[PDB]
Amino acid sequence: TDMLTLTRYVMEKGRQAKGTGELTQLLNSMLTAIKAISSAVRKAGLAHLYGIAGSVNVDQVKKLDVLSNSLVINMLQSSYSTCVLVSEENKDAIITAKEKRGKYVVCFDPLDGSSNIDCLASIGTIFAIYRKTSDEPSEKDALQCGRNIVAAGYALYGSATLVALSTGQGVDLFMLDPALGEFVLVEKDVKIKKKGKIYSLNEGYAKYFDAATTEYVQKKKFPEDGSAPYGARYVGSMVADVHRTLVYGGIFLYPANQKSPKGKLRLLYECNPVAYIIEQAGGLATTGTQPVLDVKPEAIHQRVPLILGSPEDVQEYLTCVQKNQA
Amino acid sequence: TDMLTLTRYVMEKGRQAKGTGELTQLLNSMLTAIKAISSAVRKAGLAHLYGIAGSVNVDQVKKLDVLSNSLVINMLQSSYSTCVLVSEENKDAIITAKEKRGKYVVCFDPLDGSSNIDCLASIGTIFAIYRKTSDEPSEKDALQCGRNIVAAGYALYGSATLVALSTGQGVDLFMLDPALGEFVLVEKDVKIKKKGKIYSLNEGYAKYFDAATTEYVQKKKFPEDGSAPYGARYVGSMVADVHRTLVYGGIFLYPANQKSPKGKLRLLYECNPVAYIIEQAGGLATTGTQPVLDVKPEAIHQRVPLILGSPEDVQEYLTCVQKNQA
Amino acid sequence: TDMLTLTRYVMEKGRQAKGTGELTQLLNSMLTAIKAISSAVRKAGLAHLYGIAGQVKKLDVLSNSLVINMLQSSYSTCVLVSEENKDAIITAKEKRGKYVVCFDPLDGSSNIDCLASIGTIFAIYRKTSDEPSEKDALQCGRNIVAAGYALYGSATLVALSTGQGVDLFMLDPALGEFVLVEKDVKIKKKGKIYSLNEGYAKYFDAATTEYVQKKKFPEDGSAPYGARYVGSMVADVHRTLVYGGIFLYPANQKSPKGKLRLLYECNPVAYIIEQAGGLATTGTQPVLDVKPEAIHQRVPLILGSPEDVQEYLTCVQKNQA
Amino acid sequence: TDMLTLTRYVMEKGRQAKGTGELTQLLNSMLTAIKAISSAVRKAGLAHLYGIAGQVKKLDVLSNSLVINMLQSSYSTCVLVSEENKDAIITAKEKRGKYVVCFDPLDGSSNIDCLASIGTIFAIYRKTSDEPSEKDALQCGRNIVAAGYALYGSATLVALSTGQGVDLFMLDPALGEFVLVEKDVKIKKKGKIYSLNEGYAKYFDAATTEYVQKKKFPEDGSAPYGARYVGSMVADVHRTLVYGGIFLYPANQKSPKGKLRLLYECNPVAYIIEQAGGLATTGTQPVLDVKPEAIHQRVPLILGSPEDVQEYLTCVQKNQA
Ligand SMILES: Nc1ncnc2c1ncn2[C@@H]1O[C@H](COP(=O)(O)O)[C@@H](O)[C@H]1O
Ligand SMILES: Nc1ncnc2c1ncn2[C@@H]1O[C@H](COP(=O)(O)O)[C@@H](O)[C@H]1O
Ligand SMILES: Nc1ncnc2c1ncn2[C@@H]1O[C@H](COP(=O)(O)O)[C@@H](O)[C@H]1O
Ligand SMILES: Nc1ncnc2c1ncn2[C@@H]1O[C@H](COP(=O)(O)O)[C@@H](O)[C@H]1O
Repeated sequence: TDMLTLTRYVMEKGRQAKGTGELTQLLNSMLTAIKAISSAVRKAGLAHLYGIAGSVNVDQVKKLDVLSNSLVINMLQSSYSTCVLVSEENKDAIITAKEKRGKYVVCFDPLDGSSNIDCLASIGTIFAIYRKTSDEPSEKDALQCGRNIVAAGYALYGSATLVALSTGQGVDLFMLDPALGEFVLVEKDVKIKKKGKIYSLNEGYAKYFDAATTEYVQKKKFPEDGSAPYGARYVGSMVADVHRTLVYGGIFLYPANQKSPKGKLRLLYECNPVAYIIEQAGGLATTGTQPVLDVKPEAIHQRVPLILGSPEDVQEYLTCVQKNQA
Repeated sequence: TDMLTLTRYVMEKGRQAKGTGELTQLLNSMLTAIKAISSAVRKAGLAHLYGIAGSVNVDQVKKLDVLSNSLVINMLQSSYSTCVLVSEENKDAIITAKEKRGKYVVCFDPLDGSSNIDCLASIGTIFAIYRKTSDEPSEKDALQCGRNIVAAGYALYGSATLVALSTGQGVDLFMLDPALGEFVLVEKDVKIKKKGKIYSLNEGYAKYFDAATTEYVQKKKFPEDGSAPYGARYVGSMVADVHRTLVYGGIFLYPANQKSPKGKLRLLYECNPVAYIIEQAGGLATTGTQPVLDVKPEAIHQRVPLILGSPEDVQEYLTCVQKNQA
Repeated sequence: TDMLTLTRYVMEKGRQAKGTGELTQLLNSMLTAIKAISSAVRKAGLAHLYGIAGQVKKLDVLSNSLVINMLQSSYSTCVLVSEENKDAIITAKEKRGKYVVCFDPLDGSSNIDCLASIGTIFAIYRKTSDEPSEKDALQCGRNIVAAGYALYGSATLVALSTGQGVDLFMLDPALGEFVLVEKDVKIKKKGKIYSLNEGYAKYFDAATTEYVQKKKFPEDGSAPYGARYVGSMVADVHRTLVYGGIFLYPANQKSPKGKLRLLYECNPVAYIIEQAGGLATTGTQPVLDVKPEAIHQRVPLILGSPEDVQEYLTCVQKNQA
Repeated sequence: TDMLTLTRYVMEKGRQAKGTGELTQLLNSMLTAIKAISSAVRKAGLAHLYGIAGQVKKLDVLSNSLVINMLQSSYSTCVLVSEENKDAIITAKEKRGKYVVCFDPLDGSSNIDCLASIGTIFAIYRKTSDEPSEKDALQCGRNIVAAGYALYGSATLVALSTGQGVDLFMLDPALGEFVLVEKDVKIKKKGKIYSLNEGYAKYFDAATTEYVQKKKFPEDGSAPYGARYVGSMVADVHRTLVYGGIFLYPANQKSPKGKLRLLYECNPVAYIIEQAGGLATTGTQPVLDVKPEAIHQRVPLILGSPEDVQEYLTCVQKNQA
């Protein structure tokens, strides 16, 4: 719009929706936590850890995970908009104190890729928000199909910090201006290319691939249609790879394999949110046998296979799947 | 040391070397340009481009390349330490005005990976410094073998901003604390693992690989020794992939292939600097037929094949090479 | 209370007010302008001005353009008055909302060179009436819906009131958000600091002369008051709020109407100081009861702890004839 | 001149001086402390203090620890005197170098609450002699090798002299480097602003009373001087440098030795103002000629444009008997 900033944009979307402001507050809270995480990821205050004032305290990765988790939980609970939270970092669902209870359920991965931090890989934060439809709040309120998402997004802490957000009317991209302290709208209603020229998976699991994955990858490298082989990219940090898929097209895959027969990536707070973003941008996201968003979750840390991206590429993959299962 | 900051560390290394301060000034200048580039890469002032004060000006990639190039050139020339500069962004060598001429030659890539910027991939800045040994300065002073490097390094603008620097006594790592505006020493005398478990190349050129590359990659995925296959990673941004190789071990490759018979990566300002860092950290860097640092440059934008990393992995690759050439 | 950030706090107050979001958006817009201004004032990007890649007037103009743009693009405004513009700015019809904003985008900027604390001051009115015009900005201060100031001092602070007291927020530049640091601040009943430019002593009226005399030479055995005068209105007004005492820029022979501007300096700070339980007077009338005649009108200003202002007013009334 | 950044500028001056790098490292250490302090003063990380993840005394202590640590770890120092420490701090023998540094790490911090401009002040001496001790910090100001101040105002600025005039640098927080903004600054011969706390009028000596009278009521038909008093020494001293005039904290009946501290407030600013072509006096003696008796000794301070200080001194000499 003319709204420029994420704060004004979200407020205005909430006015158009005729919201009571409960979701707008939840979204403000999440975005504030994301700003705080960006600052920490970029290492503001590092000199103090290394003894600049005479005090040396040097698991850094574990600390940043705890801090990022603590930022998101405290910001969300203090919004007065939540009843249940599921975090990648916590074994059990976290039930909001009765005094601060609202309507919404949030599933999130506060710092995805933090294992990679030591090599300074792009990392990110992923979230999905549901309405508690349902008696007293419990983990069951977080076990809703991805079709029920009200809002979802991710933050990528890369060369710059970016947020992808959808509330159901397409995908909008915002970049953090650190001099201002605000996210700025840079692309409205982003759409993925119908077909790409990049494929993204860990080919070190080639020995463990099903026949479908083997066939598909072989055709990316050795096409049978006279075209140039696809380029390969795999950062190993899910948000970086998914975001590149969104902006450049192509396909990203973490399929089941012999060692991970149900996949690796987590349904509630990795795969559902990114599937929603990708579908909202005109792409496809599949387990290989059904849309990610149609999977009925059985457990809050359930794993699923994930294949997503440009619709023509995901279709070509699904073709290999059907053919090799027949 | 106790030096804590890069500024004090470099000064003190220059006092121990008994330098006149000319190289210390050159290094201060480069690091200042790197700080300025980090700020721009992270998008400080973006809101002003998008019309916050009423003024909208929205090729952004080309601009950031020009700015990064302009930062490095002006900072280096104004140091009074340089006579010749070679930049990735300029066709010809840039000869320093006589009034500002010093002793050193600098080869640099001011913003490597900038093509990827739109997907927020990690990007970096790479440099190598030589002494003009040699009549009037010309591009010939930049055509020295990598064995003649006096200092070299890279900046990685990733989840945080980091500098790897060597002046010939090993590799030291520094992280930018943005709240302070200084680089902080985080690891002194870093050494690469003797053997890793990650291989990093673009397997989309598989159709174009020589027999050696094909054999090596097949053995990473299908080992013949009872071990687990290697993991694959390839960001497609050279500094990100090289830095991960340094900190985690393994191998990174951009070999010659049918479409790029001399390689893709540039000898003077990509491959020489990273080969020097990697060798200073106890690794190996080869063209496949000789050490990168022994290649005698013929032209300032010459390409070379590059294979580098943990010594046992690079040896295993060189074995495939020798065997398949025999 | 739990809300922590100014964005959440303002939003929650709007929800409590049962607002449509129009004022909330306007406040969000102003606060974004203020963050942009703080960054420029602290000199972000200065190295680029000094040729790394090969003016007080410019910063005045930038700050003015920041505020005008953010406010117009809120869709919440119909009329703006700026210190920097001769005439009122009437918002394009497509972007029109119901609020009128009077502001000084960078107060104190003539003294930028000495790095003195400087600030941004604003007051918001609901338009009453009829096609928009200057007259819509000529409401008395009693009609203010919201007002506040940003001080760019050792840290950046905002003081804001929407009619329920004064709240103080500090910018955390690492987060890029204002954090609530004090709720419902109250000025001391009586302070121990007086603040005016005594370099105009030669031109003071008798009441002012008498009052300053009493501060330095008290007759009741109390310690004399300390003196402070930064010469930057927001810094002096803010110090008076937090420490107490009195701030004065009265009329003098050389400035017979006073110096400070009613619409976008005096009314806003008066509103804050009264919301905090202080007094704000021209020496004739409460500031907030002055009926404005012109958009750049000047008035005298005496404000602060109520007991100190009442003393001043006793001196004025006494010397009247 | 071409050097742009303070780090390059200081390094180049050390190369011109044919230094071994010891002083350069010390300056680098101090400037790093100052950047760390500016960031804390602007309240980076405040949201974490207010519970986002679930004190003026603390900032005094942090600033003090920043400076002590950076200076000790330079390997350039043998003795430090801080405003914050009773006793001199003797550097561990392993880290000892030849310089003695007297500093106020956060001057003005008692008034942090009102967000007043505040600063950091330092002076550096070469040790003369013999095992290190307090006595090594009791050199007169004439022996200063380098001195300066950081002002944390609307922007962060450093004023530095190493004996060749005064240079001014501004922090670009986007780059994290100080940028040269003025070389070899010279104070005006005569200014138009006087700066003191006239709340002590009741306790002034006759010379001070007479002088202030002349500023407000000149007898030669000139306009009276304007008054400014921030109450923060670095802000008032810096304004006097850039705009001219006079700054006074003389002895009075209540503070008979004066208030400001010789080693780490008065000597450093005197050194800067004299290097800029101004005067700095106790009213008895130039500050820089005072032979210090004790590390926390107090002295009167009058400084600024030379023509204005000489007028003050004429008033002092005149009223002596
Ligand atoms: N800021 C917003 N942006 C987009 N949709 C919104 C917003 N606020 C509310 N909505 C929609 O309105 C519904 C109810 O809002 P609420 O009353 O805030 O719970 C949400 O569940 C959304 O579907
Ligand atoms: N800051 C430094 N760190 C490491 N080595 C240095 C430094 N300064 C100088 N040297 C070494 O001393 C040589 C001459 O220094 P220069 O007189 O500064 O040209 C360099 O070419 C280096 O080999
Ligand atoms: N964010 C807010 N904080 C405090 N009061 C508000 C807020 N928003 C609205 N109000 C009150 O409700 C009125 C109507 O708001 P609006 O419907 O946005 O024009 C305003 O003029 C205020 O008096
Ligand atoms: N960075 C510098 N800037 C200006 N003068 C300096 C600098 N470094 C050293 N000097 C002068 O040379 C002397 C010796 O320096 P040093 O050898 O480092 O102790 C100092 O006491 C100064 O008078």
